[PDB]
Amino acid sequence: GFPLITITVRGRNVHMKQEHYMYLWHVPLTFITSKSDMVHRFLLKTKTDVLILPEEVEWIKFNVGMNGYYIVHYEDDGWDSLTGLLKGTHTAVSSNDRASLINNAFQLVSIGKLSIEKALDLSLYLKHETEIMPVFQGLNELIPMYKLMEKRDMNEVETQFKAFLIRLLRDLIDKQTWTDEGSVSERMLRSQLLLLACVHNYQPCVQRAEGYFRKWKESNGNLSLPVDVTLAVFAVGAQSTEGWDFLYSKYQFSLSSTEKSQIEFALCRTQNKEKLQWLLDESFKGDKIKTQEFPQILTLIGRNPVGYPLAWQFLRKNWNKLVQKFELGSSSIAHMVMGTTNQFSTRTRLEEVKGFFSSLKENSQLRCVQQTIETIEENIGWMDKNFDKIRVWLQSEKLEFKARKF
Amino acid sequence: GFPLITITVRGRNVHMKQEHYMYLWHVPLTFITSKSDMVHRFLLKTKTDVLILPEEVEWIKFNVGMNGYYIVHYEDDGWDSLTGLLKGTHTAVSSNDRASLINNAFQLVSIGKLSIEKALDLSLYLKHETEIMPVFQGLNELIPMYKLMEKRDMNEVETQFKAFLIRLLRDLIDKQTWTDEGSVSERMLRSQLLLLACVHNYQPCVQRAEGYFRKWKESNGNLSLPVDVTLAVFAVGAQSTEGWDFLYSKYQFSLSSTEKSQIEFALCRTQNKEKLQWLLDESFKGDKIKTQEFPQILTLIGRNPVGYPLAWQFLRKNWNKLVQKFELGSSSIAHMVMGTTNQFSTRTRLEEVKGFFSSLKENSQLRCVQQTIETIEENIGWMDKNFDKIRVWLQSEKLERFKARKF
Repeated sequence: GFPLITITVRGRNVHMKQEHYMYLWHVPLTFITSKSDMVHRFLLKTKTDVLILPEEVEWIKFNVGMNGYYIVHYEDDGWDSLTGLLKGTHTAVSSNDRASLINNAFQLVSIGKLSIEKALDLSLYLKHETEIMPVFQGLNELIPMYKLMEKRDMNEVETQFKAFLIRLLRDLIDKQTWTDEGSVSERMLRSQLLLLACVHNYQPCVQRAEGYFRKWKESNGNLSLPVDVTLAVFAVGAQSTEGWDFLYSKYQFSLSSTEKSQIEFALCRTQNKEKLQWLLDESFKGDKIKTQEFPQILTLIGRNPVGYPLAWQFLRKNWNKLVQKFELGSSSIAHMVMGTTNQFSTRTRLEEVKGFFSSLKENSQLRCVQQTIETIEENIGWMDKNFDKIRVWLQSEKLEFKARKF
Repeated sequence: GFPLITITVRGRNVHMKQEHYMYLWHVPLTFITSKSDMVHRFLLKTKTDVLILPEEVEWIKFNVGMNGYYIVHYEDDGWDSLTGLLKGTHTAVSSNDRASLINNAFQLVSIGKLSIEKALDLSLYLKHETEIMPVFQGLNELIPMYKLMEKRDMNEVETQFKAFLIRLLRDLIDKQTWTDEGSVSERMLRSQLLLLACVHNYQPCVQRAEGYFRKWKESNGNLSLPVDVTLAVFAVGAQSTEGWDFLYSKYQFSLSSTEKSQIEFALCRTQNKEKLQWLLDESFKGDKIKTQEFPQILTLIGRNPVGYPLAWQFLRKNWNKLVQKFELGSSSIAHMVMGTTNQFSTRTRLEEVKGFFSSLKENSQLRCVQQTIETIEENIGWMDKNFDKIRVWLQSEKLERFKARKF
């Protein structure tokens, strides 16, 4: 697997520990302190060892020093100290290292060495975060949580979770201009942030998008929408039947793959079950929309809150004809078999998914079929243990309790 | 010169046009489509002409019916269609056609009918590519890009470019066994892929190579390292001073030119400046190292990311003695005059090279000096146009690794 490092600070007595998770090597650990201006280095050669600082330290940040993925676990008392850093003056640690703390924190919740209550509490720091790197990495760990809830009988916890996610980014969403100015980095943030607010019924985005869509639609698609915003404008348009049929009527007349790809995303986010079924039938048949573009559709329908059973329902009835157009071993088959399944988190989808692929005889032993049964089993345990926690965490968070006064 | 053909498909209205770039003939264009089960053979006899297809088509692949080099330009809207082919089910078009699409795409970037942003996006399909010919032809167009960056003050984009280059082939790198099994095709892919991965600090190649080198080093060169692997093992070994001095000490005790040639590459990629300078002095004088091997050394020494100024500075100071040992007109001098220069891409290296050869009077008028001044002038324009673009392309690709995209 990958190397995992535990850190346990006790005053000025910095204990260390290495464990190559998922066994021993000479792990070069670096750290930075509230006191330190420079990077301190330590070559950890044993399972456990100890390092000592001159004075006690307000916060200790360990990153290893290799390439690729590694998780630095700071234990309970150390995570709390790091949280206070990112809440008061997060500019101390670097932009990319802030993302690293989030990746470590939330993936430790899955491993089991950290309760979700502490990771969710760390996420609350985003409210002041500006740089693109933590925002996406924060959005990187949070979206798969409610994506699993969509596939379950969970609407109140889902709607309260989705409002919470918008609550952190609300300050940043309202500052994003609806243009294509600034550097390439933030423009990626803009495009993806406007898409986020508008998808989650954030009124200042939707109403703003509908107005832009009207001016573009009523002009028969002749007004130059800025590129970054276009994703959100098209997404809200395809919700109505009138906007959807028109949105496709311009998909044909397009010779711009970027414009073509954004519409395709839009045409799949509709909660209409009749319109999506047609996208599957027509992209599969390969006349009005290319069969090449079918994976980029079966996937995004399988991620629709309402269209996820149709993608699963389409794959089972249309397995044999699909392998001739794509071939088992190809990446398209693999990408397709995962997108319709790897977000299920029930004790019944396990037999449904395992049962279907076992019956396929020699057509049952793909690396993508094994890789998805694992991620489903991971999701079952993750949800069965951490669901009730997110329910009560989101409760006790609305409370600002009206104290800090008395 | 070579013939270039542009194609513009609009529904079933496939427009084509011939232009012998760098003028008119009966160009036999053949093509295959998503619908087509049969090779179509349209004989293009005029500058521009049009043919009509029965049903609409998802993608059209054009080849010309001559041999040698030709570039098929598929226009902007048409290249996008072919990229989607090689990403979803690249097995549709042939192995050699996949290499052909890559060679044309990147060489169209130099001609100017294709932006670098789109060609680099086509390269992203390599991650699923297995066959050697596209892998090499992809490696053939990408490597000269950073070898121009090595000779310039470009380090963050260079390391970020090289990681991307390994990122594409990484999946294929991990499947290559460290043996001499499979066919010569698989062996050729193995040898150069391990050689490539190990060069770019790809740790899974380093750890396996360093361990192999020590066991070969500690056994005083008595255990038979697999031949394909040997290139990478020697390359990483010669980086340390301790590994270099020994690696040269076994160069002598060899009566095997294949083993002899592998060491030659290894001893030159070391970032040590003193050790390289000595290789130049001794190969030239001809006692420790043959004078025959000086060209095959001065060139690749000039190809070192850090040793390139020594080769160029050595060639200038040692011109006169070089003409007597090799003679102007011979191909060896030509190979030497190009290898130390043809990757410079500055407005000052151009005048530096032009200035040196002009001063030689009657000794200054070769085909290799003109052919290298041309490739230098080509490099200046290519970088001046496409450098800043690749900088932000590597930016906006790391962000294509966000995992939101589902919302």
